Amino acid sequence: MNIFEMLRIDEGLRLKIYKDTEGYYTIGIGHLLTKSPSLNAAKSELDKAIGRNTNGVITKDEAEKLFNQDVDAAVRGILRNAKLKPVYDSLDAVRRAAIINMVFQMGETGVAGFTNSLRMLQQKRWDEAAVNLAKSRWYNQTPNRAKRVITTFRTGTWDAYK
Ligand SMILES: [Cl-]
Ligand SMILES: [Cl-]
Repeated sequence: MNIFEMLRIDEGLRLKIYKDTEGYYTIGIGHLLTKSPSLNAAKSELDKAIGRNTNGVITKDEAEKLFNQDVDAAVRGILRNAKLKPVYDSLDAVRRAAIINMVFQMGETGVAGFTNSLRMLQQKRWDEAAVNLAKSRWYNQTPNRAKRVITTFRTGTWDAYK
């Protein structure tokens, strides 16, 4: 298992514009298009992102391409972030995947906002961090996915995904 297969399980794959759990226009593997309510604003962003007139539909290859950019940007954002970098640096490879997953879903700002949990992860207090991570809107809104990520942090194995 690796970051790519992990996120592909959590986000799924859709070739036509859809609405995410929050109601925002998305496509492919969890690629947010816009928070705007306009389907037209969404198609416009889509065509801008792909470099062609898509009419709201893309191919598997195009979806995978957006996905490769997004994971890359996720990793680079963590490494540039003064709050995240130290945490990331301190973790083992499995747990690094867990924080990349959070960033991909909620953005760097969001994760950087989990101050207490980040401090607990850095100190390697696994059980305590898992408990604090669960007291969040994130956990309440997408409990099945949050549980998987949390278990990954608690155990340091890919069990939740097997
Ligand atoms: Cl883009
Ligand atoms: Cl969920």
